[PDB]
Amino acid sequence: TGNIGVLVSRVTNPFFAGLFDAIERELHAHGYQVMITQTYDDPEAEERFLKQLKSRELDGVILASVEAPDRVMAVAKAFPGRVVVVNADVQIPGATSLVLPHYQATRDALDYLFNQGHRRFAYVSGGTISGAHHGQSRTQAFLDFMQAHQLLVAQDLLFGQIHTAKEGQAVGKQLASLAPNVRPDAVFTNSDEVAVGVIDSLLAADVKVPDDIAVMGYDDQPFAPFAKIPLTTVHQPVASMAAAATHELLKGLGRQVAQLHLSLKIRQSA
Amino acid sequence: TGNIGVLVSRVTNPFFAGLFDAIERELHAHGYQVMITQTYDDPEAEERFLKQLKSRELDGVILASVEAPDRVMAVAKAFPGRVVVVNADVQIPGATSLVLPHYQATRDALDYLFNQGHRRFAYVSGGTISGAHHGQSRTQAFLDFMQAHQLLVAQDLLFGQIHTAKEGQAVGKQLASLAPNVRPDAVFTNSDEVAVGVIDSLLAADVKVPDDIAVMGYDDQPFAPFAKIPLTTVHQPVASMAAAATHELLKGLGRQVAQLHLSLKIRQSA
Ligand SMILES: OC[C@H]1O[C@H](O)[C@H](O)[C@@H](O)[C@@H]1O
Ligand SMILES: OC[C@H]1O[C@H](O)[C@H](O)[C@@H](O)[C@@H]1O
Ligand code: NA
Ligand code: NA
Repeated sequence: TGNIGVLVSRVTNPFFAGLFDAIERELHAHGYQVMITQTYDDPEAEERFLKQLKSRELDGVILASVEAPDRVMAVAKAFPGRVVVVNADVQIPGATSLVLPHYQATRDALDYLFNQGHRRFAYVSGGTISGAHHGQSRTQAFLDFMQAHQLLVAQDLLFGQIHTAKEGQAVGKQLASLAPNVRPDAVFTNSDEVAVGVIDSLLAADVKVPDDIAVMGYDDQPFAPFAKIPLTTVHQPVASMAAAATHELLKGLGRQVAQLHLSLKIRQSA
Repeated sequence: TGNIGVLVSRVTNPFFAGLFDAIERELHAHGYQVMITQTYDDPEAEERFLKQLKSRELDGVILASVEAPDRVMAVAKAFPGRVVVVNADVQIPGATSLVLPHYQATRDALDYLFNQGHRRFAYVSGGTISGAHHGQSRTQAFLDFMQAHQLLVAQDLLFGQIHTAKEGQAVGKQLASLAPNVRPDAVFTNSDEVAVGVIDSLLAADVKVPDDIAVMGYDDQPFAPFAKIPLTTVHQPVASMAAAATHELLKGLGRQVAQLHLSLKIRQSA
């Protein structure tokens, strides 16, 4: 039982830190040493990481972020059993791949919001909304939801490449600046980090959350229940997906014998 | 420019995630691939990590946590220039070692608290307070502070091996249960994660923060300003220490030519 690598976009995303920790504690119990690398969505960083498996510095890898599916596929095909993909919204031929139903969860969270009476929506993504991006199952869910309710998408309430709390503060400060009649009723943040920042800037401006603007998180990160306005959010089953990924890897490695729900978490912010 | 390892106790500690990120972005700019491993304070995990340098799978290492100084020293002496230690409250012969003045910062934060009128103190540590532990410069500062003001240490208000928000919730629930006359006036948490959990349980019990119990954080983690009661805390200079550590490593590697304050951050919780 040797070295395993985990690949994520950003370790300071508490979702990824928590996924890594759950994977690492189980793999460690099985005798492996686990290391994490972050890409910041750079395909070159993904390539470089995969060279560690190609050169057999690692026995196996778990990818929780994917930039170049075709590159990952070629590695997986060359290293059968040694590449596992988890929660990257992609199935990679040659790699056991776990996909969670983010389109469904996003539609369900948006329906929740519509059912509370919200009609003017702001939508935030970590990707560039106009092109292919991380989180596009969610962007499609958003567009399908708006179409299903014949709601006009306001382009001025779409925010792309927003990842951190500090970026969310800037979004929230802009939304708080808006006249009541053009301000959104609700913000779909795609991230609890972003949500905390959005909410902080709204409250700084005496904008009421949720009464003036409801804020929907994503992930149910550790701080979510502890936030100033405890976050309503989409809960990802971090421990369960970690256990699943870990088992798939250990099975592929020949270590283990053969033998995941998103949920809406309602608190105060929406 | 090759592979660098970073060693920390726990990646889900936002202090460590943030330190890693700052190191990694600078090293990445210099052409290195950086990986992080966590120990959960297990000396065997530290040993295993150091084998990666001994076997030259890594070019260099940065340790932000140390379990067995003498073991780290032997490696550093065998691999001159390749082992850097940062913020581990230890100087390791053979490794450039950066120490921050946590005893001073702790005395200063406690003096702050005494000056606000607090007299009955609870003290929380991530270590086992009775023996040698991570954070003992801080424990000594606490005991010296109490002695300097002739304050009796209440053993029942000392909490060891407390690391996470969930553990802090349990501490806070116990403190909130206390009759006003035996309840502390102030809690020194040693961690912003712990502080958020303590405060949440106090507020759940209608204990006022800071009026009934003041809560002092440690680190100034990303969520600190965003907490329900924004944290008064000891700010660690994450970006500066990362840059320093990175430079010391790159100098030792022959890549770079030759060429840190803690501060009290006052917000609302104390
Ligand atoms: O934390 C926000 C998001 O970050 C990453 O994109 C993860 O892959 C996604 O699952 C998570 O929702
Ligand atoms: O996050 C709480 C503490 O965790 C670790 O012990 C770090 O070494 C220390 O610097 C930090 O204050
Ligand atoms: Na409203
Ligand atoms: Na008081």
